[PDB]
Amino acid sequence: SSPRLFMLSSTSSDALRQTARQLATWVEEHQDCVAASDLAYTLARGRAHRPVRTAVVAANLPELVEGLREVADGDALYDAAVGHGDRGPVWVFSGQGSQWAAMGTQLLASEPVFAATIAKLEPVIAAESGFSVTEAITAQQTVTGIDKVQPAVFAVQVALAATMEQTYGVRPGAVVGHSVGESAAAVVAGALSLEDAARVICRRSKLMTRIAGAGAMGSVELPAKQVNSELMARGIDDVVVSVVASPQSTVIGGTSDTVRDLIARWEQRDVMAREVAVDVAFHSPQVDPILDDLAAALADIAPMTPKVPYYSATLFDPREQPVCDGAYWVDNLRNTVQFAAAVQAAMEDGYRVFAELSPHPLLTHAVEQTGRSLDMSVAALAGMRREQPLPHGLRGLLTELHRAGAALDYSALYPAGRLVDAPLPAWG
Repeated sequence: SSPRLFMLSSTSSDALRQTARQLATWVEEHQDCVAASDLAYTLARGRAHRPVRTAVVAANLPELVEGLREVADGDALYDAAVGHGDRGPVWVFSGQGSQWAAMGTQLLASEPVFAATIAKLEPVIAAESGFSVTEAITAQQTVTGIDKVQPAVFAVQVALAATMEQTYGVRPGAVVGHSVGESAAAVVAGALSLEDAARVICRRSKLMTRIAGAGAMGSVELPAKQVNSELMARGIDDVVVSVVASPQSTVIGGTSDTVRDLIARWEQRDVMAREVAVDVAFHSPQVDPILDDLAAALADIAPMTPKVPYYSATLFDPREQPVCDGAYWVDNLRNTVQFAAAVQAAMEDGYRVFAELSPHPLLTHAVEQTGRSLDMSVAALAGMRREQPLPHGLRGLLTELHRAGAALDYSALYPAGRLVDAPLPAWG
């Protein structure tokens, strides 16, 4: 008598409501004869999912009739799936800045695979960085200090991915990382072992404590070519383009005073500009002092050939396969994050469903902007949000991935049951 996920789909919002009404009448008439588990199994594994999808959560059949009649009697607009169930989702791993107080507490309790992944990482992060990652992600106050934030966010990122694959049967179609997000992207793509990637993130963030407070970063709603023309024109040498987020968005990095002055100036011209909370100006010459030490610390990291398509934001061709050695991690920290090019390559290759596996979404609008420039209908989802209750763990993200059209293994969530005589809607 536990709550179950009942999938419902059709060809339009009106047809989906007619389908909901038809199913509610059937469930109402046969509730004494049908097991909720069999009906959920039948709707997920015995039905071809149509473009306009939804799902009703219910613990009993009369609760499902109420949920279905709520859908049927409503006037909601149901967006159609953008993926065709042929490719898995593209996991997007953002950099730092997404952290929030006790971000890992609900998932440690509700998702056993999240807890088992944090358990694997716990001794590695303790040996490398000298702290408990479990205390960090469950503390009443947000994790602070670059040496604590980077391993804590990486741990949430990889534990989210492992949960999605092991518990929900969502194998990624591809991965895309943004700045330090590439550490989790490399584990998930099989370019690094979980332990080696933790060593990479721990060693890089310890060295970065030496350059804490060296600069600032800022977002601007201008294309990078335009931003660079403005910096050269103004004779600015202490600030550079650090991230190329989208065709219409750029992140600059450099000295604190000049970055703040550039944001204030863009605001005064009615150009949307924001300071990004970061003490270190990453992907700029501010990180130069640390790079020789980083290369030496990562000399014994053993890279592997990625098993999943990996779209690099470090390399000058995103389609190129990374050799995730110490040189790669030095270039990842110093080079401009070509995130827009990586997302563009994945979209050109046919990927339409993107899901950000991070404590809070930092790149969902960047993904949408790239899609819009390509005239593509894409979905940019968020794995979790700051202070969002997750009572049924990541089951909601599984629902949003299904609604969007991502390819997944329905046998992970609906392993067994009997196919029932539920209605089959003819044209649509």
